[PDB]
This record gives sequence, structure tokens and C-alpha cells, in this order.
Amino acid sequence: EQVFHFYWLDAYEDQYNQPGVVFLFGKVWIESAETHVSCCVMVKNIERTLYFLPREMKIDLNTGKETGTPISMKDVYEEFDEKIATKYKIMKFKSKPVEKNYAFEIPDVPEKSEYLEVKYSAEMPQLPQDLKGETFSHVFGTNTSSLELFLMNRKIKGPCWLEVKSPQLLNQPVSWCKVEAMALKPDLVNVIKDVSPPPLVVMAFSMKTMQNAKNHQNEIIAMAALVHHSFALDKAAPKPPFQSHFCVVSKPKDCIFPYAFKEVIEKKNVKVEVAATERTLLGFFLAKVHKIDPDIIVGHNIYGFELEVLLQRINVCKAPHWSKIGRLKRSNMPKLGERNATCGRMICDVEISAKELIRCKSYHLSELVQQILKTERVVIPMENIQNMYSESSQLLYLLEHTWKDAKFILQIMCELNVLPLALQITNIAGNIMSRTLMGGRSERNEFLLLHAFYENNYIVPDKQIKAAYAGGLVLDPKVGFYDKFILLLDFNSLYPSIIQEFNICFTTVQRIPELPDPSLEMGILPREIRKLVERRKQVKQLMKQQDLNPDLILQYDIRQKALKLTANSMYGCLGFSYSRFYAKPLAALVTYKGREILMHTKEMVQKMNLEVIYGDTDSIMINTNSTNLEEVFKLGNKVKSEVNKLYKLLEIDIDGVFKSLLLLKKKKYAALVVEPTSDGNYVTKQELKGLDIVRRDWCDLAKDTGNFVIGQILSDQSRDTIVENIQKRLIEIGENVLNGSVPVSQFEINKALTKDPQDYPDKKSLPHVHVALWINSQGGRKVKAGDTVSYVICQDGSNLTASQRAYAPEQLQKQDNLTIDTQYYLAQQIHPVVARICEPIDGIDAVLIATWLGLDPTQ
DNA sequence: TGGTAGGGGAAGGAT
DNA sequence: ATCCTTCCCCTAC
Repeated sequence: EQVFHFYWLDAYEDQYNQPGVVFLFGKVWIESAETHVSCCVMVKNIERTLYFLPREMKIDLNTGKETGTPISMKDVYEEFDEKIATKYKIMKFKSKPVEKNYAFEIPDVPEKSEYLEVKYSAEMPQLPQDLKGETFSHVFGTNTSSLELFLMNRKIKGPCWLEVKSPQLLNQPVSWCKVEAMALKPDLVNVIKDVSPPPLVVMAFSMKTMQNAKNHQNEIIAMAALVHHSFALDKAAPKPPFQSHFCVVSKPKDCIFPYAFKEVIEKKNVKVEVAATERTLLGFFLAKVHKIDPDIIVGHNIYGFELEVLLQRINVCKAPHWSKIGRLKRSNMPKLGERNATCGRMICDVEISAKELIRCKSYHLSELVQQILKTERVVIPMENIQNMYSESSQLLYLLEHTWKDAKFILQIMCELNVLPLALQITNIAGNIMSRTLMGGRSERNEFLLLHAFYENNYIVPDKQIKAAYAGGLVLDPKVGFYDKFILLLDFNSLYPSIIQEFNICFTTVQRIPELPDPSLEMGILPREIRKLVERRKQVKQLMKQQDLNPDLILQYDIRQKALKLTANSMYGCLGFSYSRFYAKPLAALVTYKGREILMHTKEMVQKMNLEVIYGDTDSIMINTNSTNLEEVFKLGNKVKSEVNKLYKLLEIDIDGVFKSLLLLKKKKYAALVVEPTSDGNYVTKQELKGLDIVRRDWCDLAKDTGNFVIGQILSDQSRDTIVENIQKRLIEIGENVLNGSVPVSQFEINKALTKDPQDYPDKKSLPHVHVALWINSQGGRKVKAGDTVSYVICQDGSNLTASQRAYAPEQLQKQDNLTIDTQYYLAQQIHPVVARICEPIDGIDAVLIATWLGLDPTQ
């Protein structure tokens, strides 16, 4: 009618096949149906914003020498209209002088200058980025995308409500959405802020595949999906997290179903669809996605395998209307990039989201359900699924398996709160939520700065087509065991505070660059960090209120977590070499100040006649030689106030006291963290950092025994009795290994691949790659980059190195000639872990520990 | 398609 | 054989 109000969620831009158009996809309220439906708004006529920086004097391009003719704003306009717009076939365009700010990597560019803003249609040819001219030295905005221009010009900071003044009917239906509208010019789209976000339609799904006998390509056997139609991002997840479901199952070419599938299913009353051929199955799933019309599709291992196979089978089987997997009608699918295949619908891979929120040995679905959902997952081998087609009782269990997998995925998504958190991360950064779910953290802070400099009238850098600088300072530790109270001080968010304290920005230094006059106004980068900290503070104050909605404290918690996660990732965007806002000088300047701030702090504490024993990037550990917390906390604040007297915004605080400390090496120690109580007298928990028992590349047999040793060293017992308890247990573990009392899960060590196992220089050298190649030889799910492979080295009767004798745990039970190397774990795993832990404590030796396990003492 | 600093292991030369 | 550098993966900040 007069206006069109909708809540945008995703955007799609086709740079090559349709330039200057940005498709928006979101929700809109239909009062007649009393439900939100999917809508697609087509924003047309996105201009090409260019900026020509005029030279001081007109020079000839061939000679490159000064001709002595001054360059004016009319002369630079002449060269474009005469020699540039004609040579590159730019018929119609616009021109207007403007003043833009700049503070980035291109040299010989003033901070403030007069540029020639030129706007023309995106359907016209694009200029070269390195274009030079007789009147202008450089040109910006050459390859700026339509989506970027639209999001910046209209201040679209994340998913929000938009009004579309003067909406237009679409000639032919371009989208798979319920409602469609068109915008003539980007100026017709504004941001509405006083409206609550709408619930979303979420669909988590899973699928089971199988390799064909003739061709090695996969084949979709069964798919299941759970749907919830009012999944709110503003509050907790619904219980149950799904309202409806559908399950599909088909046959391969040379396979037929067990008897009476329909009747038995009709008898079981389970809502299961039977497809004759796989092509019939895919058409059913596409039509279900089209009718459900979800905003977010959830699954596991989507980009690595599942989505790539789904598109491939649809292409092979020639299933009609492939583009229904997204929301925009398209004639042909891209080659399998390919992330822009489900445009209009967000893709959530729980295995990817888990890698950003939690820490696990392996991030496959089976391991996630064991750690998050506290329930075991049974997986069907890809070799036994062919025999599962013999009896329907074995095949109906196959559907129930994948159907239960879809529920696990949906349950994992809810427990991690990835949807409510991703929206907050997107509304803070001001990017696209689909990119937040999948893309890295670099693209987010890239958008946060692209907005910040657009707000302040800056020309942002164009999108480009060992280490590199010094980092933190780790003081050398005073190795040993400490019986007295150890005090730990550190600076909260040092690098963000360093930026504010010293006004470090692209604009404040002459980037080589050194800190500016403290009288200078706060730069753009520090002022943005100041906002996030102030915003996080205000949210913290809101959590203090009483008589408040119990659902708000959970949402306020999600928000304040996002504010910190954004402010802390700001530094990393400066050191990333492929970052749009790459500034290695600024990154080195920050890290240098951190070292100087730490070094000056350590020397200040030493001048106070205090002994510092360890210090990492921002922390300092002080040995007090006192057993009274009244004097430790008094001395804790005395050092605190003395340090904070030097910095305006940077502050240091007590991070806890240590009852006992086992400081082994750099970044490796164990302590008993003092926790204050209402009684005024502490209770202690242990903290493990850097020790081999904390890592995941050591077996659980050595990590559990080492954790028992750490508990004995930090214990409040006599020195003569601690060594007795370790002896009695270290000889016991040496007996249960050869006796077989310990499970096989205690012998597996986990290492992940940083590249493809075939792309390694030598696979027989590294153990985990040799096991990865064996998994890739089987029919089971492949092991690609980033995947963690658990392996158990065995005894195959060969005198090859213990690393060359590395096998998979599944090979130990299958092959009877592979047995657990008993002497290896007692000498190469359990011994060095316990030996390095007991190195500073007097009494336990390396050879004495080896004699306890039961091996030839040579140490 | 955040960073550097650092430990602990094994491979692969050179000797 | 041993010494040494290189590469590997995982950590702490």
C-alpha cells in the first residue's frame, strides 16, 4: 500500500548476472492469517560510488613529469567525461565534488581532501582499480559491491525492521517467498527501531547416504527434518524445540523394500513418506522446504558433505525446481564457493558453531551429543546399511536413527544458544547473520569498521582481490613448588584498553608511527571500543534489577557476552594479513605497549621488595611468603592502587590467590585457586593450564594418572606421605596396562589435520595422517581438514618406529594381530607426563618413577 | 578468511 | 650413533 514493513534476515547479490540489485529476504506480518510469512524485497538501482583524488599539478601520463598546469575540480571532471567515460563506455553518470576523509595504506593521500564523487549504473562497465589519470592520482570505490553500498548508506546494522516507501509490484514472481515487493531506489528503505523481532521458522534435518555399486557417487537413502514455526531469537528455545516433522525413504536402483512397508508404517501410524526412486525423494524434500519455508536450516557437516551431496544428487537425478532449497528462483546451480546456493535461508552447522563456543576433543556430531546432550549416539556403518534393506525392522530402525540425529542437531543448537547469540553478534557488528553463523570473526569486525568509517565520512579501503610482528611478553618462570599464598594480578582486556589509553587508531598516528599527543581527540577505533564497553556496562546494570522478567536476565547475559566478544576481537582484525583494515604497524604498536606496560609493572613490583615468579602477556604472579589472607589481600590492593595510579583507563585487578602452586615451565602450571567464602576462610579448587594432562594429544591413561599426581602434590599432607601415595598408584597403573583391566579408550590420542591427508609431504611420518588415509580407504565418512582423528598405536610385530605403528581403534578389534603396545604407554606416555610434573618436587626421580611402573631404569 | 609465544614430539640432514 | 633445524599440533595470553 503506502509503505511496506518487513524484518530482513538475509541478502543476496548477483554481481555478474544482474548488477545493481540487492535481494532482501525476511518476515512480514499477515494479519488475515495471523502469522509471519517469508517475503522478498528487491532493491534496484544501487549506484556505483567512485572517488577520484585530484593531483596537485597536471602531468602527462607518458612522460610522468610536471607540465606546470594546475589541476582544478573542473579539469578532473573534464578528463573523466572526455577520456575515461568514453573509453570505458559510460553513457550517463552523475558528478558532484565532495570532501572525504582518509587514513589508510595508500601513500600520498591527505587526511581531508576534495574528491570527485561519480555515480553511474552498475550495468555499465567497471573501471580498473589501478587507474591513473593526468588530473587524478588514484580512484577509490572501483569494485565496491552493491550489497556493501546498500548496507552502509542505509545504516543497516544487522537484521531489523525496514520500511519500503513507495513499494512496487513485481512483474513476474522472482522468489519462492509468500510476499514480494520492489524498491526503485535504495533511498526508499529506512530502519524502524521500535518493533520487537519476529519469531523464525527453523528446520533441522539429517540425511543418510550410500555409495552405489557401479558408480562411486553417493545416493540419498533417507532424510528427516524437524520444524518449529515460531522459534524466537529474543528468548530461550521452545520446549519442545519442534512442532512438526516428516521422514522420507527411498530405494537404490538394484534394491527393493522389505515386505508390507506401507501397511507396517500405516500400522505403526508413523508419519513416513515412501519414495519409489531417489528422484521422487528429492522432489518431496524440495516441496517440503518450499511449503515450510524455513528461515534457518540446521544440520551437521553441511558444507563439508551434506549440502554438496544434496545439490549433486538433485543435478544427477534431475529433480525439478532445485532453487527451492533457497528463496530465489534460478535456472541453473553453481559448480561444487557454493555457499551462495541457499540464499534467503540461513545455514547453521552445529559442528562449526560448536567450534566457536565450546572446546572438545572431536567436533563430529557423535562427539557433540556425548558432551552437550549427555546421551550416547549409535551410528550405523555405511557397510551394514545394504544388509539393513533385508528386513524392515532393520530399515525402520535406520530411519529412526537419522530422525533421532535431526533431533540431536536441533537440541544441540538450542543448548548452545547459537541463534540468540548470532543475532546479537550480528546486531553489534552490523554484518549479515548468515555470515555470522558460518564465516570467521574477521568479516564481522570488518563490517563494524566499514560502518564506523562510513558514519564519519571516510573513504574505506577497497576489497582486495613464521609470524609478522612481535606479540606478548612471557617472563621466564621461577620453576618450583610454592607452599605459601601466590598472588595473581592482571589487566582486564589489555589490548582493548591499550588502544583507548593511548588513542591508537588509523587516524591518530602518522602511519614508523608513534603515539600522538594525549591532547588529541580520541580516534575512531578507540571510540568504538569505548562504546562496546559502555554498552556492556549498561547491560550489566540492567541485570541488577529485581522484579524483572526471568527471561531478560538470560537475554541480557547473551548480549553482554556478545559485547565482550566483539571488543576483544577488535585487535585480531589489525594483525590479520588478509583483513580489509590490515594495519600491522598498529598491531605491533599495541603489542609493544603491552610488553612495556608489563615490563614496567614487574619492575615496579620488584622495587617494592616483592618477588615475582611468573608473568605472561598481561598477568603477574607474586610470591608473598605469607599464610594470612588478611595480609595478602591488603598487599594485593596496595600493588593494585600503586599500578593504577599511572594509567587513566587501564587498570589492574586481583585475579585470585593460589594456596599451592606447581610452576613447571612457560604457560604450564597448576595451582589451587583460593575461593573466598562467607565464613571468611577459603575453600580451594584446582586450575590446570598448559600441562600435558590438559591437552588432547595425550592418552587419557596418562592424563588421569598425571591429574592424580597433581592432586597429591597440591594436597595438604606431609611431604613423606605424598611420595608414598604416588608410588602405590604408579605401580598399580603399570599392572593394569598389561593385565587389560583398562579400556581401549584410555589409549587413544587425538590429533587434527590442518590439511588434506593426501596433501601431506610424507604421511608415513606423521601418525594421525597414516590413520586418516586408512579411514579414507574405507567406505565410512571421510576425514578432511580440521577433523580430529583418534588413533591407538599398537604392536604389529614390526620394528618400525612407534609413530609408524599407529593404527585406528577400530582396527584393533577387527584385526586380531594388532595388540596394545603395553611398554609404549608405560614409557612414552605415562612416564614423561608424570616425570615432568614431579621434576621440581624433591623425592621423586625420573628413574625412580620408571622403576615404579615396571621398566628398566635408565634416566 | 583474528593474532604471537611457547612446549613437546618426531622427521630428516649432516656428520 | 648424536647434534641440530624443521615441522607438526596444541596450548596460554
